[PDB]
Amino acid sequence: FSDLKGKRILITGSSQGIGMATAIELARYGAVVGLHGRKAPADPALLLGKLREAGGDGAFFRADITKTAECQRLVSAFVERFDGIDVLINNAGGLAGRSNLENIDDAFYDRVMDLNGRSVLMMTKFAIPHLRASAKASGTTSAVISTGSIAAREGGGIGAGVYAASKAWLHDIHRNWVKEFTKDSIRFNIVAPGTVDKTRIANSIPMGRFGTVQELAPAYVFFASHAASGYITGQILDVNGGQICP
Amino acid sequence: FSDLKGKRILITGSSQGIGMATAIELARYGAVVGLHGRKAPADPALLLGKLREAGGDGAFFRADITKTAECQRLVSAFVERFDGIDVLINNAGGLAGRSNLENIDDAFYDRVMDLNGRSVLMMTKFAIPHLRASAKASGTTSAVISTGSIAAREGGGIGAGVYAASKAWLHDIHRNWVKEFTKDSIRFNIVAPGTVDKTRIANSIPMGRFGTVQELAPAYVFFASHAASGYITGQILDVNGGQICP
Amino acid sequence: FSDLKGKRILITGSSQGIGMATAIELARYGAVVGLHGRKAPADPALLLGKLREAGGDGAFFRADITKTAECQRLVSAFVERFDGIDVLINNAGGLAGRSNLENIDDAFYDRVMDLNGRSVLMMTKFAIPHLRASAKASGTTSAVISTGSIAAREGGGIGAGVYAASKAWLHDIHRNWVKEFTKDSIRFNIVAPGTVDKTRIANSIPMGRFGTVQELAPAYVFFASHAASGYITGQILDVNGGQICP
Amino acid sequence: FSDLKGKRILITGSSQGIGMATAIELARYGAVVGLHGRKAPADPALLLGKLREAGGDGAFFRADITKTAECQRLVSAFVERFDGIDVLINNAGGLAGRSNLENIDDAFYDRVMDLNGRSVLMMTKFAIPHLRASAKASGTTSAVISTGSIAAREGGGIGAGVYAASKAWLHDIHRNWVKEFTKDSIRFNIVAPGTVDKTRIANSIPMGRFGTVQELAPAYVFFASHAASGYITGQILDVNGGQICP
Repeated sequence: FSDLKGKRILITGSSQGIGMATAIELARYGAVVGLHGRKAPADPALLLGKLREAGGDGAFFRADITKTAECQRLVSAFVERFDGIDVLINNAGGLAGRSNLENIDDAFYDRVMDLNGRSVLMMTKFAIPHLRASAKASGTTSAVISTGSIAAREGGGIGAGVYAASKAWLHDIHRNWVKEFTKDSIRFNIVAPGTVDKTRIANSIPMGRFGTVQELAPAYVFFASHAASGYITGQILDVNGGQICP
Repeated sequence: FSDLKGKRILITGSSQGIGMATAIELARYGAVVGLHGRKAPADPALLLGKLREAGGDGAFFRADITKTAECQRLVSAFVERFDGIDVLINNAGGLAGRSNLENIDDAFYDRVMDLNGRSVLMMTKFAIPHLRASAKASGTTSAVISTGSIAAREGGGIGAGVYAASKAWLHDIHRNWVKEFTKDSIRFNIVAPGTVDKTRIANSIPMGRFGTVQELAPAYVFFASHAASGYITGQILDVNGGQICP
Repeated sequence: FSDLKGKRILITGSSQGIGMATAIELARYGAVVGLHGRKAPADPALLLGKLREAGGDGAFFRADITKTAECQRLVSAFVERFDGIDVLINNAGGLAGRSNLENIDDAFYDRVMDLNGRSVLMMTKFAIPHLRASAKASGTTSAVISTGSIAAREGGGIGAGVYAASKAWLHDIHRNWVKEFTKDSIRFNIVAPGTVDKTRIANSIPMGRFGTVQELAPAYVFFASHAASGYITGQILDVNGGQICP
Repeated sequence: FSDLKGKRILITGSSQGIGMATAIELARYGAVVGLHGRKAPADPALLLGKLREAGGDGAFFRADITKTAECQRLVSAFVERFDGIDVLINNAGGLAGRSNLENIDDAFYDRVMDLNGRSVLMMTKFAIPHLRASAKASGTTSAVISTGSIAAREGGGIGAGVYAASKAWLHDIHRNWVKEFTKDSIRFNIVAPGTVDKTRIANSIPMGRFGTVQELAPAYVFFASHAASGYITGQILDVNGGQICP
């Protein structure tokens, strides 16, 4: 992973959780990381301090990338600030609350797919020419990595149906992007967390516990590094303590 | 399949292609079929004539079910006309044209996902209480069947990314619906066509040719019938001449 | 399914359970069925009486098809008796008892793999030329259908590892056979039961109960019939009450 | 991966190809590696010299682990020599030549499953108590990693049917082992190479070329390291240039 030194990595929803853990872990290899927050309260100085104290650098960016404009805003700021992108990590998403099918309306359906689908489509669309440029300059590969989900495979919980589907949406659009963009030397891969932090849900996990964010980050590092994963595209790595074994 | 006589079957996008072929075949068992057309020119008298000549009955409905209103209209009409519903077949959808990722805008994205995601979510949502009632009265199961795609599994063609992803979305949301609604004795299953109606796309199909709509219809009949598929839910049957073997 | 009248259908492990239920249901369409028993006690006259009373015909054969010789015997008898073969149903198999990994020896390993792998490989191998001939004369397709398992996908129960793996083996070898033999107009498809006939294993099934053999039979009929499934090959239909949703 | 220093890693079929590349890559982190050869000619001094010059250590062992005895022999020698196992890498296997189904006999079927199935079952069986011991001592996890195949998923090429199936056999037995042995803190994961080193087969690979062995090794390192993959079990990582995107 020494190839990560100086690599410019924009990570959505990275102000907390899996995104922040990944940011820090990438920072240990000397990456330059664009941290980003939607609405969750946050402390940019603290967060960028951990990156720097870890051996890296970066900046903080704010955007409600449920909207397309917000998504081109984010990508723009990153690019002004660091003059390009080597790795895009689509990590922003989440439940947007739970509804049974019969209480789902347009608002809800749209909130979920904006947060999970549109965001990723547009975040990735705008990056592409910069991702292309950087692979062309390095003569290696640049990378996209998105956060998928166990729920992509087995339907998710009751009330999370549209969220679950949006992750399947993501798992499959990556496959499409492998066809369009492999000739641009851009890779696409997914990390699919299971349960990450009830005692019933644990029973269903062979390892008997929820994951920590620290346990999720290395898979992203792996997919981020051309040295490690240069012949790997179109894949999903499920990180779940055995909870599902596809 | 004698259990199909008199069953009330709403089929979206059934004015032609797969959906019409299915309608006819169900009509051979004496089903009562709601036929539906969105944009395409059609001849209701001709189409309903085939159903009746096949041994069934039905009616024809018009709706641009890319909109939720349109979707609640359709269901309502069907239910007025036949006083309920034993089977819903979500067959409406399609490419909505092709775009490379970089030319995808909010319009295109939303045109694909409305035709493929929203339609099916809302069509299915409004049906549920009636599906529930019908299973409650029969003491067996009612059914949902949707048209999936080979593209749901392997990414689709170049420019078809959003459409392909929307089919994965559907394949996975069904798994959610099994969790919410199996308690209501409603089943959910998919038929996933491959190539249906170039001469290099044939090379990829072990059977060496595209499918015909007649070859797709029986799989729907199968999923429609409690006698045949009463212990089957949460499944996909791929009908593709060997093109993909999951 | 009227296309099944007179079709000659060899079904392994058909003296009871799923295979016998299938035999009867095929017999309802006027199939001619070769029934087969390995070890279990059985009553040929009773069993063949059911086929005939259902509207079909058949004969009964005895073979311990864990051995290749036994497998060539069975096929030969069937072919003498009915002068050929339109459908082979590989249904013989099963646990052969349970062992934790550490107690597995060459005997146990070989008893499981002979019952589940070798049987199916050789049963199917010896059938091929006749299956080929029958498709050649009909100008349609002949068929192989094998009994898979939920355990093929998710590992099986503790002590059942080798059995579970042998079903994955079968699921995948079918995909190979599609490549070799689609040119011969032979189709290959699987039915994968879940739990079929504790009260916590029910909790894992959305439909809340085990399947019955009657509920498994129709899926075989479906795959047996060129009229129904002529463009379908390389597939698995899982029949499990929602227990797994691939 | 600094956690790999001093870790004792027995790698079957490691005298050449993927196994040797992995051995060397693990040696860069200071692992102690048991190299092993079946029958392929080899140069132990040269091979162990690369490990040592890479920063590691190890030994060389010879065994025709197509036989169970040979498999307990191998495990024994490793264990005498290094006093236990932290990671078992089941990499031995391969085509054993090609046969069409109709020319497959017992010899062939058995040669293939001995090489690909029995070897792995027994290699792993004998390691378990030592794998268990070492996780218990470290209070982390010990690991098994096997070499799977793209052919496990899509049937393999004509003539390689039994080989392809044996890899599916392996992919699924791992799932079983996750159920039996997670409570022993032993992980199980797979690396599934695609094509690794005709110009037709390249056309089917998005990256347009075969993999090199150097490109396969990092995935094994990743699965070998508790630090990197401690919450990861029951998984397959496909390393194939996009050739299949499960």
